[PDB]
Amino acid sequence: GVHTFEEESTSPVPPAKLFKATVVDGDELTPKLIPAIQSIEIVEGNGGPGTVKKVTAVEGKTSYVLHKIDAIDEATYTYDYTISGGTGFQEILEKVSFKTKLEAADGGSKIKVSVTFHTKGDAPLPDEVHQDVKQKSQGIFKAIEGYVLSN
Ligand SMILES: O=S(=O)(O)c1cccc2cccc(Nc3ccccc3)c12
Ligand SMILES: O=S(=O)(O)c1cccc2cccc(Nc3ccccc3)c12
Ligand SMILES: O=S(=O)(O)c1cccc2cccc(Nc3ccccc3)c12
Ligand SMILES: O=S(=O)(O)c1cccc2cccc(Nc3ccccc3)c12
Ligand SMILES: O=S(=O)(O)c1cccc2cccc(Nc3ccccc3)c12
Ligand SMILES: O=S(=O)(O)c1cccc2cccc(Nc3ccccc3)c12
Repeated sequence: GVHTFEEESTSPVPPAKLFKATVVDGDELTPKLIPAIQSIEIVEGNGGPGTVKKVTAVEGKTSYVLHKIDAIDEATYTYDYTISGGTGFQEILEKVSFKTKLEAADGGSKIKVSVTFHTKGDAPLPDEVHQDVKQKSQGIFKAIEGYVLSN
């Protein structure tokens, strides 16, 4: 099954600053801010498209998922990535593809996302899986946003 969700939100942080923290410095900041995330390790690449990362978390059980950069562009505040594989990843998911873009709005940012869940089999995406992936996505982003506001 393919399950696509599009949403907009806002931040009081302007986009160059918010993009730098969430995307350019996201690999170093995320484990500093989210206690459960132990490490973000680059498996392949340079931080450009095609870069593969291993994200390790404690959910006392340690597990991991893999991220791939699909697109990244500082001038357009664009970051598209796919989460797939690993011991930490929901059994029912093949992958989740994220497309994220910021734009300047009202001294802060507008945030535009598209999230595509790919499930095994032909059943609806379970509400619990949608809720869990949205809560993790929001939690990381909002923890980084709070850190920027506190600096
Ligand atoms: O971490 S390891 O235990 O080898 C490992 C264990 C299990 C699955 C892995 C998948 C991709 C990369 C790894 N290692 C990796 C390679 C380069 C940098 C960081 C991690 C994986
Ligand atoms: O070999 S590694 O260098 O970690 C490695 C390097 C690059 C990519 C990898 C992907 C999956 C597993 C690995 N390692 C692995 C870990 C434990 C058992 C078997 C393989 C990967
Ligand atoms: O990769 S993260 O950026 O943390 C992440 C970000 C956004 C959504 C995620 C959904 C499932 C698992 C993740 N990580 C995870 C990693 C290791 C173990 C268990 C879950 C998600
Ligand atoms: O088969 S999965 O269940 O995803 C899986 C489960 C557990 C550990 C995995 C480690 C590396 C790649 C996988 N799959 C993969 C292969 C290519 C791209 C992305 C992920 C792993
Ligand atoms: O939740 S939102 O406010 O759109 C959101 C806010 C801020 C950052 C986000 C990053 C990735 C995905 C989101 N949304 C999303 C939508 C559906 C499923 C999973 C994540 C993000
Ligand atoms: O700390 S846990 O939730 O265990 C966690 C476990 C594994 C992976 C996680 C990835 C992102 C955010 C988390 N925490 C989080 C914190 C507050 C709100 C939303 C998500 C992750």
